[PDB]
Amino acid sequence: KFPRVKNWEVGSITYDTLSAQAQQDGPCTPRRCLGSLVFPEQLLSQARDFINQYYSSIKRSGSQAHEQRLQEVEAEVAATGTYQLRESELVFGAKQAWRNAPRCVGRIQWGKLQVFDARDCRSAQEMFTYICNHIKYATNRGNLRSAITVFPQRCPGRGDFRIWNSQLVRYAGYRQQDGSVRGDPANVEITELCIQHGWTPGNGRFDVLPLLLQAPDEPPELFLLPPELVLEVPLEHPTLEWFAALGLRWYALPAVSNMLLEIGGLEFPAAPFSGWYMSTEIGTRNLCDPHRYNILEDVAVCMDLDTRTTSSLWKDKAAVEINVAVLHSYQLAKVTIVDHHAATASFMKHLENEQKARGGCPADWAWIVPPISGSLTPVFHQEMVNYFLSPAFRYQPDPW
Amino acid sequence: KFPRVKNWEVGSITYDTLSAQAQQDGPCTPRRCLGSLVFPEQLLSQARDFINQYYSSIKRSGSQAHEQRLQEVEAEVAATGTYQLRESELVFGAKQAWRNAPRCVGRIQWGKLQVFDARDCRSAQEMFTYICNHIKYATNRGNLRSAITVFPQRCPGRGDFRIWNSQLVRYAGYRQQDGSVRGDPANVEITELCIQHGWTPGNGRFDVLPLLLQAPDEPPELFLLPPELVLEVPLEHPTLEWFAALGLRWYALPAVSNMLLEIGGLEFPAAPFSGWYMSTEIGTRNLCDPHRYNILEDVAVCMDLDTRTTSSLWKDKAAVEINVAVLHSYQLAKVTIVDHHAATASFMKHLENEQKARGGCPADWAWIVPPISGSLTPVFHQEMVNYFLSPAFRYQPDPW
Ligand code: HEM
Ligand code: HEM
Ligand SMILES: O=[N+]([O-])c1ccc2[nH]ncc2c1
Ligand SMILES: O=[N+]([O-])c1ccc2[nH]ncc2c1
Ligand SMILES: [Zn+2]
Repeated sequence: KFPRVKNWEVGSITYDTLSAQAQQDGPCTPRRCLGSLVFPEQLLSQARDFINQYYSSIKRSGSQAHEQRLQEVEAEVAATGTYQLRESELVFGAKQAWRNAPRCVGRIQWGKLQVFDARDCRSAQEMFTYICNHIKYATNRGNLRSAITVFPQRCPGRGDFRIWNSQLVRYAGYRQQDGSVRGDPANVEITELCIQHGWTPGNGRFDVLPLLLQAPDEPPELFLLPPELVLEVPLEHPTLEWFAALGLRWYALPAVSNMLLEIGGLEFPAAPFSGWYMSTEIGTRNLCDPHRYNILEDVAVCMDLDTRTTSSLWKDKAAVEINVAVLHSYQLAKVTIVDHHAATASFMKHLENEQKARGGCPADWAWIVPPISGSLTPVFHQEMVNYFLSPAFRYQPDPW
Repeated sequence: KFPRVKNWEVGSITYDTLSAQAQQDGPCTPRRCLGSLVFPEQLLSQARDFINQYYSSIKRSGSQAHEQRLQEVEAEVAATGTYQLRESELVFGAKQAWRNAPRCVGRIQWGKLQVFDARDCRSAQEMFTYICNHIKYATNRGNLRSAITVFPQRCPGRGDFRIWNSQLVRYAGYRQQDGSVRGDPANVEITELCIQHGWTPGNGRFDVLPLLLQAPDEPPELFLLPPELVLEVPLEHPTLEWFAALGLRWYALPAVSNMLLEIGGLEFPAAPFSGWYMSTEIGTRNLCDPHRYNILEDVAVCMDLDTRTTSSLWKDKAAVEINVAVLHSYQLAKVTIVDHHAATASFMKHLENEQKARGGCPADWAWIVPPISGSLTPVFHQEMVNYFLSPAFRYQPDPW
């Protein structure tokens, strides 16, 4: 009854006993697999399970304190339809959410997460202050530290706190008259929203977007991150001298801000989190995706490669050097970064740790395997089981 | 409801309506996805469906001929417990089996498959002759032609025709006394079986294995493939002059021979098929997999790369040149080969053709996306739906 999981490189076998405890249902059915696709009593049920997880984590399950807590949660929901998490439970829940994220390859670090409690936040201005403090702590002058800031939970009588931006730091995307885009094409919508809301735009390829912050039942407010808080890295190549002349750069801090944090049935629509970059996301996805900066052809031409035929593998060669540049540049500027080989190796260790700890680990193979050199990394040869566990980070509709 | 399928590079959307016709069930459930895992009345229902597919294909569904055929099959099953396919149906069925294979990126050529009827095969010796003929026809001195040879179907009260080898052409794998393996580690088991049956083993890294052919209720017979029949390609690099000295080589013809062909409830345990190679399978998987030839480090050392740290991307760089070597060598030897960029590009066209033809296309994302430079290809950005349609090629247990 338990899924057999095999590693085809070494031949080792394991059984996922944790999958049987999946709290929610995925998109797949026996008739067809949809794994490649990107996207009252129910509250109490999830609440009780979470409390059980918490007390089990501190080795006090079945204790008087455990039973008391279960009764309090039940009492609060009966009277208000919701409940208040204790500080220690929020911290525990935030870590479990990261731990449970199937698409995250950096989970070996799940236990080291700084949790900022912003549940007392009352306005967009205070939300901005909290965000700036998160960025400063997380950036730590280049020695990045994982962190999450949790804003007030969704509740019955009012709207939600929301960060409109997809990440705390993103580059603007300006649609040009000729039909092209200057900057990040992925950010055209949010850029136009900022402009619509009062922001006079810049005209560069790497303009840091302002934050569009939303307090309950109020229109979003624009806030500009002090440049001194946004650490960036100029891109250069160790041997290709002309690379530095391209004027490319990227930001140090990858901070997702559009996901919803779910803990024991409670929902936190605004809870930005951050870690550090795995080089392929910048070097391969952000810079080489055809619908992103799309610099592959230009770099190849500068490398004097034959772009006439696909068989010369000019695309592969250019992509590799761009990734080399990203890694070399971050190391030079002393900003935390991890290559795909080192990251996937650490994930294999994580799988081992979790097998012993909980008898399995929800993992999304398509997202775990890096965008380049897939089969050269250990995770490629590792079968995985994908399932939804709670606490969890979930996608949610854009506020507009 | 029909699954909504999106391409994230372009933004186009389609609905897979074909998946509702999935005759068999997969390993996934709403509880968990297992997409990354490698592995009388019922006969009539499958037979009728297939016959219906056949008459629909020639635009004569509902005809007297269609009805007479359905009745003919029913009568044959009532009298013998099984039935026989007409030659035209066999051809159609084999082509559909390829068309329906979710893990095959080369399906745009499905309609051009050349099907050879070997159902009159009486012995292992006749089987060998059929196999040699297939090899000569398919290899065609380098100008490869897709083809399949179908041997007698499985029937009650009689053993099965089986080809013990996984492919018609495989390199021996010799386990050395010191624990290492000389040759292809993937072929250790079959090599030892060939030795046990009377084969005099060689001692090279690229020794073409003999065929272990099984006739109904007979022990497997050993057969040596005439060397002039096995076209091979010596590997060299266009700029790295020392690459040729490594003495690497690979065969021209990729001919899978251990899969079972299922058509309308009938099973053909022996039905070897072949096409032509996509470069990454040789350059990345066969030569660079840790559990295969594992030549990555040796090549990186010869390239004078810093193998001390992972961040220099020495593995990625070596892997790219190995793939360049494969492509260059096959093109030089004038043997059909397709790079991963051209292959994935053609698959996107195949998906387009299929959407219009059948309203969908069963595809396994994890297998369609190449082992290197995934995101650099269009298929990476394409959501897919995986399901089992029949006719089909299925895995089957080893005869031993
Ligand atoms: C510490 C370093 C970390 C590394 C190297 C890492 C790396 C990654 C990578 C490679 C992905 C896929 C990114 C993409 O394709 O967009 C990812 C996804 C994800 N990560 Fe991690 N991560 C780290 C920290 C964190 C932290 C601190 C959290 C949460 C507290 C987290 C939560 C997630 C989630 C929820 C996803 C899925 C995002 C989605 O579905 O779009 N990660 N991470
Ligand atoms: C014409 C050129 C062809 C190309 C470039 C091609 C390419 C591929 C590739 C890259 C794979 C997956 C990787 C692997 O082999 O392990 C594959 C799998 C497969 N191909 Fe194709 N193929 C071709 C022709 C054919 C033909 C003629 C048939 C059958 C009539 C076929 C049947 C299959 C099947 C059933 C699989 C799944 C194999 C498995 O599960 O291990 N292919 N092919
Ligand atoms: O999702 N994330 O927060 C996240 C964290 C770290 C990362 N490195 N590279 C991509 C990436 C994404
Ligand atoms: O399935 N096949 O016969 C087949 C055909 C062509 C191929 N290229 N690379 C792998 C591969 C497999
Ligand atoms: Zn699935």
